[PDB]
Amino acid sequence: SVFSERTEESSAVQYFQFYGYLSQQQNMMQDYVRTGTYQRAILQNHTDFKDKIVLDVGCGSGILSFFAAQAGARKIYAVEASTMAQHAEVLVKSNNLTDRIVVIPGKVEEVSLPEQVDIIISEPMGYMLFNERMLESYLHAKKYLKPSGNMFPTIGDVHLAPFTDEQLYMEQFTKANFWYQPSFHGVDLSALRGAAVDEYFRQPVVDTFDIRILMAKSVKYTVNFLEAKEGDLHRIEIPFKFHMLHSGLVHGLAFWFDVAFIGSIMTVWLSTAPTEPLTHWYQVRCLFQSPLFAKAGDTLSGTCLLIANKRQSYDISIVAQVDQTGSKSSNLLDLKNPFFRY
Amino acid sequence: RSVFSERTEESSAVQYFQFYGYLSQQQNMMQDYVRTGTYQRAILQNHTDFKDKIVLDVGCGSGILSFFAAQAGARKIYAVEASTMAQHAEVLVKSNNLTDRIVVIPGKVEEVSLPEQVDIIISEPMGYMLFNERMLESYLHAKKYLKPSGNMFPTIGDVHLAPFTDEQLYMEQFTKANFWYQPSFHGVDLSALRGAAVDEYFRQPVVDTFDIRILMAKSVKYTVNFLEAKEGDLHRIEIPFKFHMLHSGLVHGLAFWFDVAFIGSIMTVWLSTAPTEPLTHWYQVRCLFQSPLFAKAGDTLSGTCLLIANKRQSYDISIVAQVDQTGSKSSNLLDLKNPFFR
Amino acid sequence: RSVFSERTEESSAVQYFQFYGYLSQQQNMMQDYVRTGTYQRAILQNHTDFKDKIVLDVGCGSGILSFFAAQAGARKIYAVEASTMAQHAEVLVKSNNLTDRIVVIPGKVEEVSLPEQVDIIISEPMGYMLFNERMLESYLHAKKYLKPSGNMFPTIGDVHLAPFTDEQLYMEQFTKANFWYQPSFHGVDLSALRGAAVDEYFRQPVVDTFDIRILMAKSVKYTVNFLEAKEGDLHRIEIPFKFHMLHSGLVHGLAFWFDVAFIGSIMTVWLSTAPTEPLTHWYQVRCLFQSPLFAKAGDTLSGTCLLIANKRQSYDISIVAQVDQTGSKSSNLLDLKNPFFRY
Amino acid sequence: SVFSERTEESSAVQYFQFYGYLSQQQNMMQDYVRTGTYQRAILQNHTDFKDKIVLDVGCGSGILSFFAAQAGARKIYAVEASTMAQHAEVLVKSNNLTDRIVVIPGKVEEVSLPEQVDIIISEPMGYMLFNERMLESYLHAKKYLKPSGNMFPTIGDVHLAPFTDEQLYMEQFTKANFWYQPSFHGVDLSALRGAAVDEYFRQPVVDTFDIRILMAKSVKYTVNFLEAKEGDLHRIEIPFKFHMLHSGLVHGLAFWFDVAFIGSIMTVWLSTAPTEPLTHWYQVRCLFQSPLFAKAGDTLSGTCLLIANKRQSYDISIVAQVDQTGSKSSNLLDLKNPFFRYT
Ligand SMILES: NC(=[NH2+])NC/C=C/[C@H]1O[C@@H](n2cnc3c(N)ncnc32)[C@H](O)[C@@H]1O
Ligand SMILES: NC(=[NH2+])NC/C=C/[C@H]1O[C@@H](n2cnc3c(N)ncnc32)[C@H](O)[C@@H]1O
Ligand SMILES: NC(=[NH2+])NC/C=C/[C@H]1O[C@@H](n2cnc3c(N)ncnc32)[C@H](O)[C@@H]1O
Ligand SMILES: NC(=[NH2+])NC/C=C/[C@H]1O[C@@H](n2cnc3c(N)ncnc32)[C@H](O)[C@@H]1O
Repeated sequence: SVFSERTEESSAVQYFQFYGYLSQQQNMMQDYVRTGTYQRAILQNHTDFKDKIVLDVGCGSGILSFFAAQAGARKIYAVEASTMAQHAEVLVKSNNLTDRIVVIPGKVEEVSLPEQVDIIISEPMGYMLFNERMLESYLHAKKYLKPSGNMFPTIGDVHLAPFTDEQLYMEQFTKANFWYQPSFHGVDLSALRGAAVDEYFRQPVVDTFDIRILMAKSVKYTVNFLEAKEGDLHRIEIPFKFHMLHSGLVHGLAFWFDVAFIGSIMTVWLSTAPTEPLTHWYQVRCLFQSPLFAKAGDTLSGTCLLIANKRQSYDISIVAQVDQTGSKSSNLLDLKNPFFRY
Repeated sequence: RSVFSERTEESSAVQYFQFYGYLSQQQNMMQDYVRTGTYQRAILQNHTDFKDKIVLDVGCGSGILSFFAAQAGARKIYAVEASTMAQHAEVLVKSNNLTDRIVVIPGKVEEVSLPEQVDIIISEPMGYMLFNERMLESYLHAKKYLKPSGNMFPTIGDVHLAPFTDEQLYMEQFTKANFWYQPSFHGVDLSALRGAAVDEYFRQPVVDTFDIRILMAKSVKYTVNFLEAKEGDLHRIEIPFKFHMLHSGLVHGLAFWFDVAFIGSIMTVWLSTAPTEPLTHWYQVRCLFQSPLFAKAGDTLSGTCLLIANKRQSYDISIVAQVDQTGSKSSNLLDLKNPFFR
Repeated sequence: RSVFSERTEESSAVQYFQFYGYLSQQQNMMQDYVRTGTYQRAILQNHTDFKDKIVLDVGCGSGILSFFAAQAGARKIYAVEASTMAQHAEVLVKSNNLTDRIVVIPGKVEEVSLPEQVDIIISEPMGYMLFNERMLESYLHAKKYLKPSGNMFPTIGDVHLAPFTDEQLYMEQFTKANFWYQPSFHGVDLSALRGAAVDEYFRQPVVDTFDIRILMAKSVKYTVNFLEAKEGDLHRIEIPFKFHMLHSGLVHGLAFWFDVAFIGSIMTVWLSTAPTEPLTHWYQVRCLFQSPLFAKAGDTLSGTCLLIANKRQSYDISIVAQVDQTGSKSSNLLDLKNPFFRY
Repeated sequence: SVFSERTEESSAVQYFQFYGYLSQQQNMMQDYVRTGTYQRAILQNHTDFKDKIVLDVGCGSGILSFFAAQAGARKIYAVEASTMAQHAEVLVKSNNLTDRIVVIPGKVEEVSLPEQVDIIISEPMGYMLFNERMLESYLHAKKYLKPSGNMFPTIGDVHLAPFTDEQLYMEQFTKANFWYQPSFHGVDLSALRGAAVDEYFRQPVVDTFDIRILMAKSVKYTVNFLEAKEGDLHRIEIPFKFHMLHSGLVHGLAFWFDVAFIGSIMTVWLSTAPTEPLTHWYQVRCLFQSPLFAKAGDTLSGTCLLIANKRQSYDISIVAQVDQTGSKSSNLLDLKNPFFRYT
């Protein structure tokens, strides 16, 4: 299958084992912003669901399928690959919706669905929007979508902005310098200090932060899920030119994302921005190997290149330059193994 | 086909050795001064057991125990390590000018070849609750390389079990599970899954420390003699217990910790993770009952802790305990692989 | 075949009036100084409403309110009381030399025969949550004796309710029910009764006081006008509510208190059992949801509190609450007759 | 029936409503001395149960029936008059014992049993042993007992002893002196002081105490359940001669009880004495209206007469005199309404 060809078995096993836990479902459900916004987008756009056929991709415990039922869908196909599909079935039964919701256990790339649907709903977003590569499964499912169908979410915007955080930058070295001693219990560890530094720097930092560390308005990269093909997510080249609003040292790029549900009655936004209430997605920061000085009014130009890998994630390649000075830096990070700093 | 691969799912092995490839993890273990300081003391205080001897270090990591063996005068130390850390260990060997005494052998101890038999084996095979990671079997397996009258550091492992009271912890885990009692979460009835939730939430061993005054009886000791034990002895571990209750009250579960002894020629050195001792990175482990038991002082609490090794490098744990005088009985199942760090 | 006996189980009445035959209970009520002092202020500051008037004291107990009416100048006071406390009332009337003004008439106000119509009715008909004991219906029934131009003290009653958060209270009640989850209590599996236990423990309204900071919205007010209301109006009491949540968090239930006003000719005197006021022997009352509701500040919490009168001189309470934006809904049935005294 | 003939309906309705609560079952079950001693008595005398027919009188949630089953009984008829019988039935089913335990809802004086039984088990003891008058129901059940039959408990011993407790005595007047004031909000209450005193003294005091307040070795009155008849419990006369071990003022009599399960293997005792761990029965004290001075070596003689009433309890009459001085005191108390003093 398309899933198998693009995913290492070892990664897939652990991934779906992780989502087999009710505790992870509770963590997602207890995010009020997430759950409430999904509910609001579906119910306030009830004409997009009433008497429609719906496909729910990666339904987990089934919550979005229930919301689609509340809005009056005629039939909902709920697809889930983890063992959570068992529990979703229990809820479908216990909520007396077996006549309207059918749970299909398996990967959406592999299951057989009988008919074309009117709308696909899903929560495919990971860290930095793209982590887990579930957006590809979501787009792959469009093989079941009628030509005039819709997607909830309809678009996703990843946002990038330069930040200054001297303490975050220094912290890497404080930790790595553990290795810089000539006699740790009689052992000279200093030869590994460089390796330790590199290792810390390859890890995106998952946590939140004061918006006052941001030095420029974000750059936006938009994926239109109604137009995109799944192949469009294998390589994501995000050019940027930031107009510096503040003068200082730039230590890296901060990432967050929004998605929009564009229905017939209204458009509803779900944002993970640092200006908004915190979510279980937090935000993500990637450090440069060296900070860049930029005056207010300078331009910081470069690219963020995301290269998908077989571990259901991305390698992040970042290059940045201060145009007015020519000062340049970069980093290459592994999104599969972020550092949870929060 | 090897002993390791036959008892281990590839998926589990991949993530396991990936985890131990990280220098940040080596640092976390090394910075446990109780652990590191006690190992050095055990080896240097028993320098005669190493002086001009051939040594095997099982799962050497960055090699710190090999370096202790070298300080103690070992003629030759074979340092076996299956993760990519083995290459970092070789870098330290070279930078400490010990190429003449420490020889890194990359790979699994169940699969590599050694040129000769050794006089003593050293390792840190202890995981959480002693047995997690199933490294003790690799440790015992390496005895195929041990000369008939060879030694092992550590020489023995003591598992301690004792009943505890902690209503706060118990209701902490009950509060989490009650989420799945909701009859209308955003209009959805979750109550059918309440049973599954409690089961899942109570399968988690609780990792943290506690005040010794929560213990309700003197501990029971289960000893593993690593000189005598065979690998197969650890596939199914049945630990009987009979506690003489010292205080009346609710027993919410069993607390676990372990000691290991290094029985050398000069002296015996103990490494303890007991709640009476300085805290280590192993902390202590508590297994909750789904329903507490009441016992009065002078009563006896009897039963079995059953550990079945699984193919995920861990154990499925079965605890059954009853108050002998009343027949009040509790029985819980735990997944040692996935604890709750508190 | 009186109105009282028609709406009341004999077993309930016997115990009810036996309870109120105890002097120790009269002492408890009288020693509530907010209560006794406010009643005296309402009556004496409005003395013109009593001076040379005919008074009916409904459920007079030891007679304290009748003595206040006599202090205010009442020409004649009929003090009706159905418990054996009527006899102690008579003793106090004689020892206080008020035999020419206070006339104890033993019996139920629904069954006695009064010699004439009265200018004003006085009583303390309020139980826990205001409505417990169904004494308000006896109070209203007594209006058959009230002149058209007549007054009632208290004149109106305001029920207040507001959502609260209190995880510790919620946890206390579940810790109690956890007992019936045991799969082997002395070798017996109890767990089949765990549902029944939770229902029973959460049926208990909680009587005690609390910090006003646990309240998550402005209270809603339900007003009963005693001059206007009819007995039949209290058989089914439906209180709709819509709260504008001022704080985010889990709502564990609704808190209840009441105010009564004495609307006299000279001034209105208020007696409040609100948690912002000095504690009374009424305290405050909290009804727990079996499952808490989450709401954010700005959301609205709407639903109904429905009280259905029963033949044990109390009400069967049903509360349904729903977060309007999410449809998160919770309900509970409470037995007002038998509260949990937590104080 | 025999039950309805000796019990007022109003009392019976409240009584069985009370025992309908799972919270009350939980309360009794959590008394470990109580629950544990019954289990011990039954299990350690397994030969009185193994393959036998059993009747459990007032089984409540059914716990004693399950112990009889654990001891190997062939068949247990469990009789319970409250709605708790519905919960017992649930437990029998969920515990897979429907083949061995038959729940029979109803009063034991009114149900029919299909066969005679080898042994009757019950927990009929109330405060001061006799409160609730369930011992009569227990004795009544002997119409179903075979001539060899045994009874668990087999005998009941009521103990009584004189005590001194100056502070408990003075407490009564401290409370009653509320009424001794000439202007409570303008009202002279003093005429009711005597009635208030009398009311406090008619209440037996339920709590525990230090054994050092006892002034003499207890006197024991024994009910043998194998021999006693129902009628024997309608009038209980307990004579006493106390030989005073200490000099001081005697403020009343203290009561507690033991029961023995006299089985074929051994006799097990359940005691509520102040020398033993506390139970939910506590101990009971009945004050004298006036204390009696006795010297060490003096004799305190008199009678404790218990007279059954139709409220499922007893009127208590105690008369005592000091033989060497002729000094005399008495009291009349109402066991149905004790003062719970324990803190
Ligand atoms: N936080 C998040 N929302 N993370 C992403 C959400 C992942 C959810 O979707 C499921 N899922 C992921 N890929 C799938 C596929 N190919 N077919 C079917 N179900 C799939 C996961 O098991 C989980 O329940
Ligand atoms: N807390 C701890 N001390 N945990 C255990 C420590 C295990 C260490 O030994 C290595 N290891 C585990 N199993 C092995 C095997 N079969 N052959 C070779 N190396 C192995 C791990 O990669 C890690 O460095
Ligand atoms: N705490 C309180 N204020 N409780 C309410 C007040 C109850 C008082 O009024 C009496 N009472 C109740 N219903 C009555 C009726 N139908 N006729 C005559 N007297 C009656 C009670 O015996 C008690 O003295
Ligand atoms: N703490 C205690 N041991 N209290 C006494 C125990 C009383 C128990 O016996 C029941 N009971 C009382 N009289 C009964 C009768 N005549 N027939 C059947 N069941 C009856 C009560 O409902 C309660 O469950």
